[PDB]
Amino acid sequence: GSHMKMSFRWYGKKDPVTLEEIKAIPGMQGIVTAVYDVPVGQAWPLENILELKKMVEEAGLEITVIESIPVHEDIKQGKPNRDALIENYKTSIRNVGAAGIPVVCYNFMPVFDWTRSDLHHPLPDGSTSLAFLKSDLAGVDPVAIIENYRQNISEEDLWANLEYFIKAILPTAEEAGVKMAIHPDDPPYGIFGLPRIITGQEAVERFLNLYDSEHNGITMCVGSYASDPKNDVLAMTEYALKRNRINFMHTRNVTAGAWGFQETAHLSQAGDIDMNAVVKLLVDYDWQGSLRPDHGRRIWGDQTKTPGYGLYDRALGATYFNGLYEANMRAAGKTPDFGIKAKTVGTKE
Amino acid sequence: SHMKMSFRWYGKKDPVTLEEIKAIPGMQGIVTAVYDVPVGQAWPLENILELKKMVEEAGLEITVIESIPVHEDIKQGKPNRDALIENYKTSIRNVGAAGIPVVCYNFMPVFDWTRSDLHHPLPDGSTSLAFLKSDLAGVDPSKEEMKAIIENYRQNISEEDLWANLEYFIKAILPTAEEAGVKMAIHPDDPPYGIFGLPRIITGQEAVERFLNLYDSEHNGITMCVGSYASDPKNDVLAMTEYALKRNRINFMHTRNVTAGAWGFQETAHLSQAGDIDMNAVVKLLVDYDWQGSLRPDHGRRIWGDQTKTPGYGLYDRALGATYFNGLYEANMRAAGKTPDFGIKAKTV
Ligand SMILES: O=C(O)[C@@H](O)[C@@H](O)[C@H](O)[C@H](O)CO
Ligand SMILES: [Mn+2]
Ligand SMILES: [Mn+2]
Repeated sequence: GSHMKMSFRWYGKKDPVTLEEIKAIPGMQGIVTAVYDVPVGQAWPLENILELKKMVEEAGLEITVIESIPVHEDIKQGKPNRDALIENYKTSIRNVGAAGIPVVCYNFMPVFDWTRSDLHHPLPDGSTSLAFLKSDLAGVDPVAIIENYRQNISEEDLWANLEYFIKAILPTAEEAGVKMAIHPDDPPYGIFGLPRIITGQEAVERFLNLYDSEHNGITMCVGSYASDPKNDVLAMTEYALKRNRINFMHTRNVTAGAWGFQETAHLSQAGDIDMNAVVKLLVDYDWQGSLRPDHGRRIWGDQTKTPGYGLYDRALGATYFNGLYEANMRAAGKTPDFGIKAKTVGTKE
Repeated sequence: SHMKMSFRWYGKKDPVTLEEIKAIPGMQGIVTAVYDVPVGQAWPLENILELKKMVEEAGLEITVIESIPVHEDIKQGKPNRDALIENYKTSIRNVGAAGIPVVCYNFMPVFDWTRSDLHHPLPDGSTSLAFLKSDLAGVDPSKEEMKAIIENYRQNISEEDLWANLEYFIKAILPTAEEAGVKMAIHPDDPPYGIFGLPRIITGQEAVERFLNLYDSEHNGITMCVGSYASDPKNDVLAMTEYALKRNRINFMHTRNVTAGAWGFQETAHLSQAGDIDMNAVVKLLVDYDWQGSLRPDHGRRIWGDQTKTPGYGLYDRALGATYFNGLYEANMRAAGKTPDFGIKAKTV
């Protein structure tokens, strides 16, 4: 049965938005966060991880996803030395497994985690948001590694590098107790001369096939994949569900076609994704994991300076998904849960 | 078959801007009222346009006038009523001369609402309005004029008397409302039982039935505030909601979540498993019965440093409700065979 834990990303002590605040989003169960005091490829110690946990539980919550142990460019290049970095990932995994966290989320995106033309792009309703102006500055160098990718590393070269990678980490992930969740390349296509392999359905099916385990899975970022219209999320979500290989939902909305993409409000009809259908699937498949609103719009006074990661609209997403999940569960002859235990503190009957 | 997603606005003085109100996903209509005429007087169209001009420029549309206050001299049956009904006449007529289809209101002695506590702590760390019966036992409620108005209702105004004065007032203003467009929507009393020796008569199913019948006509209806009525456990809001949908008698939906008992009542997150109301059912009914009016997530908790000192009118949890309802509607619409719809026109500028 669907134990779908609603979640929020939180960057720790240094976040604009606080734990207490997140706590006040009704239905909110999980925290999604990362150890930030240790260089990429370098290995997370148990104590950085136990210090996040200690805090998160202190504010009546639990870390459901560790979002991103950063995958070092050397591994992404497949340079001779990677085994060194790779082992640090194993210690990271292990120690996550040692803090009682079920799911680590990563990406094998060379150089560019995301590409964003406009951080302040207007929208019909008056909000600004993130968009991908396919024309604007794009198709031009963003002023060593890049030319290595540009020149030698092919998609299949990157594929094999990735095969290498996860073939080395999994038996570890399996003994730690941690399911791996690859986050699609964002945008779901190669640009800037660099390769992006993790592009859609066939990519997932080769990916999933690299190591055949529930521990080896995807973070179904339905908004990322979908921002190239060539790929189709419902059947993509559906497929992974079918095979039992989603260990993390991101669930944000974005609008697109052959012109490029813009991020928008979460609500099904402010963009190309029918979000109802996405979750209705999570219902029918009794799916079990954490979904985050993930990215919002800047609305109201949101002084959150960092890009798409302010509290307000993200929280708006979340109760919208609460409403979606609430609904379909009953509609399914089921009873949805949000981890709520007390209604009151100090009356009841 | 479409419910318009609405939100209440206290006029020019509202610390919550229309831009912020416009910022909510799927938000459409505006719920507001005049503030510059003393009480039982006229409402010049000019005052209502001076507020409608401010609004449709900002993207929004008056879908209800939330409250022209019926004078006490009216409810009290005092002789001087006819003139103060003559000025409630104009109000009624002038409003329907500005496209606005619905006017909400109440017939409640002495106070529009009561609460023992304007900041009661909830389990998720936030604070919401509450009526704790016991904390308000040891209270004796112009000022002398109050000590006078209260004394009258206590001694010489029975329940039947208050029904009396409601009918006289109702068969007065109903023609005024039908010759204007305006559909009339009564707010149940809050709490939906008598307190401080004072009578209430808009309390439950039994009473809704008598009300409708006072004047059998579609522009003679109610505001279905599931929250007010569910503060009393003996009430069954699901059946109440259905009953009135059948008679075409719901002219506006408030949609607020409470928890309750013999102890009294506390307000909570709009989400169902936080309080005592199965919200999904209530919107489901709204979808089974092709309901055409507008719904307002009512009151919200005091979340996220929100510095609004007004009952439950802050922006955030009021807005978090909105989007929860956005989810529940849509989600249900698609299980029915219906296509939802919000304020959505152009996904992108
Ligand atoms: O039933 C109630 O008390 C609510 O509908 C409030 O909207 C009320 O009318 C006041 O405006 C809240 O202070
Ligand atoms: Mn994402
Ligand atoms: Mn109300």
